Amino acid sequence: VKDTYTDRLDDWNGIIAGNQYYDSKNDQMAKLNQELEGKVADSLSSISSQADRIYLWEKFSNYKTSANLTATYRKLEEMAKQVTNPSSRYYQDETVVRTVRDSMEWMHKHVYNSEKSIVGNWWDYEIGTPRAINNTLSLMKEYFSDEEIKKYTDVIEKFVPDPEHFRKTTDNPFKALGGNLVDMGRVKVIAGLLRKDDQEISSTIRSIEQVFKLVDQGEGFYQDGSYIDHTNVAYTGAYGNVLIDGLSQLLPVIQKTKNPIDKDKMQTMYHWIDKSFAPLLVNGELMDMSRGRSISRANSEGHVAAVEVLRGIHRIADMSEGETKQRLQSLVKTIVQSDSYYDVFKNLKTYKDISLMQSLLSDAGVASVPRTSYLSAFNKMDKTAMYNAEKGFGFGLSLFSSRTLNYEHMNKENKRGWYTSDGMFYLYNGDLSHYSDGYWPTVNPYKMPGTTETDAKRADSDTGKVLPSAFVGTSKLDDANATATMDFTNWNQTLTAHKSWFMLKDKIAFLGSNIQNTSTDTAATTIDQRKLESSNPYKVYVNDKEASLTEQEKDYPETQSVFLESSDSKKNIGYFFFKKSSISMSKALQKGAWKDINEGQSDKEVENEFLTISQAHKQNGDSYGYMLIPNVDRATFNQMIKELESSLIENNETLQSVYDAKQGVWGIVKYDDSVSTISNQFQVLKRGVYTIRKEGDEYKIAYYNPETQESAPDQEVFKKL
Repeated sequence: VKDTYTDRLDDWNGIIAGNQYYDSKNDQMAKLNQELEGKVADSLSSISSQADRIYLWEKFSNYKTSANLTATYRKLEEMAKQVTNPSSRYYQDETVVRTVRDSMEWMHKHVYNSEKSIVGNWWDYEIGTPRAINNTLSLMKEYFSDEEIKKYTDVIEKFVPDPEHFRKTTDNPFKALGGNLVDMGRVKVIAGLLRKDDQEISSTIRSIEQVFKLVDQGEGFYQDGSYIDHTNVAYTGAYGNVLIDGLSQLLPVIQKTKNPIDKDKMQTMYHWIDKSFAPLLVNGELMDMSRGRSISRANSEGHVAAVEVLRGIHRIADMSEGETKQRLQSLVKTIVQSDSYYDVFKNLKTYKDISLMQSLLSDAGVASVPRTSYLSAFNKMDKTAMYNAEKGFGFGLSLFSSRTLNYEHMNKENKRGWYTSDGMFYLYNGDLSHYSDGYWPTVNPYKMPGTTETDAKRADSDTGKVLPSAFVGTSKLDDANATATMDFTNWNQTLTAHKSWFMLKDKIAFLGSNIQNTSTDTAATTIDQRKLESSNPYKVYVNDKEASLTEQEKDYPETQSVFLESSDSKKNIGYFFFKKSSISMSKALQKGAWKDINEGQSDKEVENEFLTISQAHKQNGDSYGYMLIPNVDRATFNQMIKELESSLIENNETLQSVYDAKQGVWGIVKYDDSVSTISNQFQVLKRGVYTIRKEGDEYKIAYYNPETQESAPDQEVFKKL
């Protein structure tokens, strides 16, 4: 019968299938459909149409392998989508309808029911299979009796009776938290409706609400926008993804129920979008430092992953109403339009999503202006993201500490991310493809950009750990100026070094001191390992004289600066050394296959050319000091190098500081509570991080103690002279 429940199921259908939105007029939709058509075809031709069939399909015959149960039901779902798409050749095809109805019965009888026990992977019996069944039944609720629907969904309540636990039928049930909670909604909320059971519906939602909180310790979203999962790993870009992407999928339904979700919880979602996600998106790209082991998945590079997030943000905008709706539509649209490298539509798997995007993209009533500058200090996850709207570039600083793991290596994924958190920095510029197109399987992992390491070999079997020090953090003065530090010690404890970064509106200063080494291995810092474009070659200038780099390596003593020039200034990169340094450089072809960094990935050889710039550290107590200036031409780069003449205030074992005369801003890092005098203007008294701007005779002070994670009174840390 047609009631309020079916109303919710039609919305659900609208979100999963959306045959109502169909339009054979964009390769995207016609493709997806053209694909299912084929799939339903070979599925109907390969099915076992016998009276004593021992299974339904030979490719997924052995039902002791749970993956086979899930796959089987998924073909039925694919049949369910087409049989209800007016444009499909199988639209209302009695053979298909009969096939599903009969396939469901057979399965219910001989393979998946309340009588069986989990054999193989619980995930299949509890999430994978139940989903396919809900969507198949929801989609074809017009070809199924209510009585039948209860019958085929009884097994779901068997393996998944409680909206707070998974594996309640195994000898190790666990509490559903964060991400899996969305699956819980996908499995119970839906069957709740299918069964017209208000309690299951209300219970599940009440439980889904667990995730609508902000936290101050452990897994979850933080007030500064950080997001932690798997105990202490920064994960906004993957597990954070599935939370806003999957949840945006359920919300529309939840709200039109008798159990809407509190408005104070919705406003939190909003806080996540503006505080957690937005800042991690640069030029259609989701910054890798937040994606964890996902960087090693060939099918999930930066721009591709950015789409999971945006399509989620869009779902929220679509269901929001006031300004909120509009300001989010602008966010999605300006960001989508800023990505000239990746076709957003290649990663929109549902007709509704594709539809929503094509409408947004062509609505003029939705302003679409390039985003303004911003600087996020995700101190709760040791990462900083900077974006200068003026010159068009992004900056990612990837750290870790006693509160966070340096890198995740599990399930044979990200086998070589040893140093992607040992001070790694990301520069997002004119080349939107830099961190894609085989970057990960071909980049030299022993030389991650910005890190300080020894040439000791690392094992593919290693796993990450936390840092000994709690002294890692960032002080944000404004949206353009900030300072960060990391009391670094290497993975095997044979090297320490004070690493500091000074983000100053249109450039960042890199400082390292107290470099010590107790191993026999040689130590050096990677100034950069940049992935080059064959189309856009670079011309290199060392001390403003052109140089011809080698595959091998040339040493450049008394180096004052290095300039990587492009025919496009948005891709230009310059390096200024406050003190002439001895660096080495090279340019060579690096080959690697995704399998080397991820077992389940392709062994197909990949290759890219890279420009590597390094500085060796031969004696104890060494240091490095350079300013990275992106997006300006050689003449402007050479002028600015004349301006930052005395920008280096100090770089020693207790104090590191850079001064921007142009802005009247100081970036200071103190490792002790000694009295330090800066520019003969003031003194700073306490161990910590400062970012200071002189406003007339005043001084705006941003102070932060990374160990206690709190600020302090100006009197306590600063003194005018």
